[PDB]
Amino acid sequence: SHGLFKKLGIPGPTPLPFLGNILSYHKGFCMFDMECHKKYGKVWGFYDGQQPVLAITDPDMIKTVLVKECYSVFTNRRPFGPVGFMKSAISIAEDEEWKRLRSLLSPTFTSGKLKEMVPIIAQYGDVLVRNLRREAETGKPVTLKDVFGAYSMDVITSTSFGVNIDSLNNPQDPFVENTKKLLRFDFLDPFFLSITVFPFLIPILEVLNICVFPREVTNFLRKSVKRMKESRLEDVDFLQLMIDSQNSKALSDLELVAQSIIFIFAGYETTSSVLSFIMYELATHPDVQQKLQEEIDAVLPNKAPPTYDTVLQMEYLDMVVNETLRLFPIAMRLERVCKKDVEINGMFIPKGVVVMIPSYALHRDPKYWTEPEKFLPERFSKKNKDNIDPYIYTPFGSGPRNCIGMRFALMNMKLALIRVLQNFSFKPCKETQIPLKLSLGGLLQPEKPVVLKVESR
Amino acid sequence: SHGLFKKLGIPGPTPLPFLGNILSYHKGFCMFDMECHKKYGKVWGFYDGQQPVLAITDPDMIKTVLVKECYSVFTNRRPFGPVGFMKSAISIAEDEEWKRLRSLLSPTFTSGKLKEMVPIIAQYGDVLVRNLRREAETGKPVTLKDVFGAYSMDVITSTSFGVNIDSLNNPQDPFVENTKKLLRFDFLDPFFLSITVFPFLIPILEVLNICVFPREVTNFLRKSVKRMKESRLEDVDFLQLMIDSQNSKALSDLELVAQSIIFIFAGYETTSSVLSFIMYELATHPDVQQKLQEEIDAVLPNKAPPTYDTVLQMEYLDMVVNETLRLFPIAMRLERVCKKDVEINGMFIPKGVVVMIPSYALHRDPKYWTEPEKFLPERFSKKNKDNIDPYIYTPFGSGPRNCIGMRFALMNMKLALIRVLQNFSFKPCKETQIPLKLSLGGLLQPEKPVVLKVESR
Ligand code: HEM
Ligand code: HEM
Repeated sequence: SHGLFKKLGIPGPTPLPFLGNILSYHKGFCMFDMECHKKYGKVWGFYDGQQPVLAITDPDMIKTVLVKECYSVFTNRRPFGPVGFMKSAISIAEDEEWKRLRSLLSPTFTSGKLKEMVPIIAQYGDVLVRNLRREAETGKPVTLKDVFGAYSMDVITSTSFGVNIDSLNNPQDPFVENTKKLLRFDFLDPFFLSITVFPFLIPILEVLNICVFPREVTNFLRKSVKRMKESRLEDVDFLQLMIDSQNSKALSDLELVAQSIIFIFAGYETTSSVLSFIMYELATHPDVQQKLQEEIDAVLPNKAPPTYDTVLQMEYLDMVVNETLRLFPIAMRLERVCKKDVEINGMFIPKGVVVMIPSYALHRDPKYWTEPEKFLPERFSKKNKDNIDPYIYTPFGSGPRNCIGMRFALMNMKLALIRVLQNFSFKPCKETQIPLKLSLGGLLQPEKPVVLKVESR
Repeated sequence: SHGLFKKLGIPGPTPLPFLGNILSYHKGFCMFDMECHKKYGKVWGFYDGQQPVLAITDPDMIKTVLVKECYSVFTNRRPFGPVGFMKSAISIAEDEEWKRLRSLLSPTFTSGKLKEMVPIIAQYGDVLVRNLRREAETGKPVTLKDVFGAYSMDVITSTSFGVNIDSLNNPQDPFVENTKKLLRFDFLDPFFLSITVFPFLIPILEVLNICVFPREVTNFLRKSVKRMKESRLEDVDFLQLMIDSQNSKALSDLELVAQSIIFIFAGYETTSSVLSFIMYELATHPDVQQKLQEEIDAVLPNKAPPTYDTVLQMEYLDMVVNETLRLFPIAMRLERVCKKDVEINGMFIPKGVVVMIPSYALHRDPKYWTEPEKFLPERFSKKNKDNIDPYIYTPFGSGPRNCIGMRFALMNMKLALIRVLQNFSFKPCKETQIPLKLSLGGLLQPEKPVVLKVESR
């Protein structure tokens, strides 16, 4: 397998027996992709164990992969380990099963449904603010991941199940204790590297019902969901939307639970992390934070509560969120498996190769962005935004298999930022890491938790 | 596991995850051991996958391992893969099972038994000579491994089973076709490297009856042996010695067959290879070849047939054989597993570590041998031989688990050399590789087969 890119005349780091190139992950995924881009140019290939991965950076080729040939050739992501029934989660499902699930779930994420969820989201912005004020009146530095983590979970439990908890102050509530375990996978941890080198072990793990999603958590949520369903049946959240959908091919009961679980997984740590990065940037660029506070006060005088429509009115807020996601595209990479031999944009790609789009590297490419390391919201101004290629800037992916939750996530984050910035200004501590450094693990996160001073307005 | 030698303050090449140091075998075992000895000194540690291996070179420590603490601590070699019933072969057996087998088999290899086998061995020296003469009368270069391979097999089939074949001229005889498959393992081949990196797969292979000894061969020999046994029962070879032994704890029928098979394995390619190296050295040092021919003619005038006692009379023959085995110790390394935490000669060795004695590296160590790359039989002269440390010079190992076949092998080789040198002189071709280069694989063998001109005396 390790002779593939050599045979195709594609450059890339020379692989080692068994390992491929995984030893080059010692400084994390993003540094690897940046260094490869710099060394090899527009396309390169490497090996995750024995799995060939072809990295592409030409926006035309990216469009072909993510959009034009999504259904025919590049439909699925790569398998990553033993998943049991979570096989049915839309992010893991393949081919026609995926296409069916995306159809069934698409109406659930429309703006019309989002707009109806906003009062629920807004409520926990109030909770977030009350909790923040408690920490602002006692001038103690605040750990963002903790406070935005609780916010993220509060929005999840209410908008997905109508479970209303102040999780920051109720950490040992059984529901919170279980859902909080649905964190992102670290694909550079020993287990996932071992599976990468020994992928032939995954069926053995599956037959023994060993799953990368914690069984006690999925068991808890399966029986919780069944309780909720039959209390509702009979006598605004994602559960009810899905319950209504299978009220017709329609969603299996097991499929329903898989989606409830994956939505938590998809939105919990992702939202929290992006909010922490945004607040870090605002704290370290006071002028941006002030300008944003000025916009919010203009659109919503007298600390008026945010609404769906007023959120969409805030252009500078949009610019700040988009520029943070340029710097910190937490997915790092996008991937699709090539399901058949194809030739796209003049290049032959063999069946079975994983095609990868290195979002982080492209987001920080000097050839596409002036001073790419700098936080500059004007990049996304109404004037400049037309000049941004949607296949270079891909924090939510692109095409039919992009982030189905993108509108919700953006609304969720913006509602939080508005409420928080109406009430507080955030400033650096001396224990604030400046400049922020990224972890060298398999997740895009700060090396040390972001800690900030919170001051009442 | 990879932090062990670091923790003990023992030097050695820094291992890679999963692989340990096996990528350093790319130029073979012997080059690796030479380079480590040079770089790290008297002791060093490395990792075969996750298995720690401690290399030692102090003759006092070597004596402790191979002799003093053989029974208590360093009894067994390391496991190497799926072996099925060949588990019972004496070279593979462990602990009390080994100790029992060595006891049962020891009387079989006494000089008294050897002396009785010599007329049988001698017969195939005559066959070897007749076959060589056929190739000498038609001045075609001879490939040593082919001619000494056939000799080695002829001696094996007759001295182990009383099966009398001219294998050179009967290659498609079913017995020869099967026994010829019992070649030495190449532990650097893809299968054995894979097992080294994935040793957790060996039990899976065992439960499926996948064995590194070819099943069709062992099946053939098992049923051949059973035929022979019951033709002999009722109505001088190793089989009869073993048959007599179980005529008493006594050797199982399955144990008996395991030994018959392992003796072929142990003696077939080993004898052939050493004979080829010796003839290479004689051909490239005509003065040595002549002196040896002079000794043989003195001891056995008029091409007198060699006998057990006249062979032992030939001191220069002994020197030539011993010096070739110094240059080419085909086992390369000796190994023992440490079965309990011990401290020997001031050094702590943890349970489970493989202790390795790098025979090849010590045989070519400039600090023990003047001009170690040169073929100099006088090293082993009656005068100089006292100065040779038996823990530095170890072509047949040392101690209670040394080569049980050593006397036989030496007699076998000497009888062949005598008969051959009485009749022929061996000279280089232009297709003779000079200087000889060694293979970079996992076996100590010439890079290209040794080919020589054979001239009738
Ligand atoms: C700031 C927060 C988030 C970011 C940055 C983000 C980013 C992404 C990215 C990059 C992908 C891969 C798209 C591709 O491969 O082209 C993805 C997929 C997905 N995301 Fe999000 N996401 C976020 C929040 C959410 C939320 C709140 C949900 C709620 C349901 C969600 C649900 C999903 C699902 C289900 C997929 C797989 C879609 C499919 O395979 O059909 N994500 N997300
Ligand atoms: C020139 C030819 C040969 C050489 C260089 C050679 C070398 C060796 C070496 C280095 C060992 C390991 C000793 C140790 O670990 O200390 C060994 C073991 C052994 N050899 Fe030989 N050998 C040769 C021929 C033979 C022959 C003809 C036989 C016939 C039976 C034989 C049978 C064995 C057996 C059974 C063992 C394992 C002993 C035990 O574990 O108790 N070898 N040999």
